[PDB]
Amino acid sequence: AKIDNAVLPEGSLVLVTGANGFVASHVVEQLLEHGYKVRGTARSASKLANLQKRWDAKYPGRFETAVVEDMLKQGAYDEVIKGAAGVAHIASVVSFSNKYDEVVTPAIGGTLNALRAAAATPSVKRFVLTSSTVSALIPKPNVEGIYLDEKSWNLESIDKAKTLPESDPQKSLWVYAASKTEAELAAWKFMDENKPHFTLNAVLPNYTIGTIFDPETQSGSTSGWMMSLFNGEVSPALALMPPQYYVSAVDIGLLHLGCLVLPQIERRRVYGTAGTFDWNTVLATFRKLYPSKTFPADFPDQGQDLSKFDTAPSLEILKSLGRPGWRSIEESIKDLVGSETA
Ligand SMILES: *O[C]1[C]([O])[C]([C]OP([O])(=O)O=P([O])([O])O[C][C]2O[C]([N+]3=[C]C(C([N])=O)=[C][C]=[C]3)[C]([O])[C]2[O])O[C]1N1[C]=NC2=C1N=[C]N=C2[N]
Repeated sequence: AKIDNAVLPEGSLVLVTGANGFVASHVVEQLLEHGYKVRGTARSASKLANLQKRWDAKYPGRFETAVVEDMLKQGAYDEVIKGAAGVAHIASVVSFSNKYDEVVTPAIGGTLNALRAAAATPSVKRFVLTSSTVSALIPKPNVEGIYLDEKSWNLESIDKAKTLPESDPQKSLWVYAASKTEAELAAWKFMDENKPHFTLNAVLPNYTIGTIFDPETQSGSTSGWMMSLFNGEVSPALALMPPQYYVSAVDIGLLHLGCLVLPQIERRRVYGTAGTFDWNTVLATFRKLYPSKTFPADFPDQGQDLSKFDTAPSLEILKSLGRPGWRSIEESIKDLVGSETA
């Protein structure tokens, strides 16, 4: 098909964990769009019901719901991984609890449980892990000299995630960062120690903006929080998010696809970082898309993100898939909130 020399044959089955999630649903969408069959897991079939209906209508018989109530359970993937040529492990703890135990441990456990299943399944040749830019750093507004590459690790989050008092408003963020960081480190360590017969790549998105396919049963994650602002809600949690990088949900789906099928992408940490933004650029975009609508006034200046990311593999993947360059923030936000038109 489109993808020449794809490592996974046309129509191959890909297992996507936590398929009812926001980012995962976009990864599924892109896989289906490219002719691959997908078996997506969710803690309940009901959680995927609306998305199943969407995909059955758009991609008849290409998506299959698979129930995995406990992603940490021994043998959890024995049945659903059968025949899969690729695996995309996307599910992770996003409760933003300040409890290191309820976030970090399960994050690592879920990651290794999926990796072990893949290692035990000869048919699996490619594995893509959804990490995050927080596995490299927590944004530091107005700070110069920050360049993140594939060797950048958020080592400071591991210590802060358990040294910071619960009163620090960034506590849960550091715990989440430690969970992502330790989970990804564990994945690469597993690869180097066990040397399984599949290739691993990780996608590290920053703030993912895009269409929430199932508003009914999808909270939306990052995009859901942005939608709440669109609807006029200004939550303090929103203030716990500093200026950083955005990335289109469409592009994140494409990066996962590239990691699963492009031959030139192996053992890479692919940054999903299109450009910088802050809540005021978001509000500005809202006002541009809906000139007649009332929106909250600008937030106080929160500085700007002066960091830079090594996006070489990301750009290589996008170009190889025929969608070169990053989708703009205006188009990304429009994918989420639409525009004033008729
Ligand atoms: O169930 C659940 C779901 O499926 C998931 C989640 O989803 P949400 O919430 O939507 O979120 P998200 O975001 O999509 O997530 C996914 C992934 O990705 C990542 N990231 C993201 C981003 C943005 N968005 O922007 C960036 C970066 C990165 C994260 O981290 C993750 O990994 O999941 C699931 N879960 C939860 N919890 C749990 C689960 N499963 C199972 N178990 C448990 N515990």
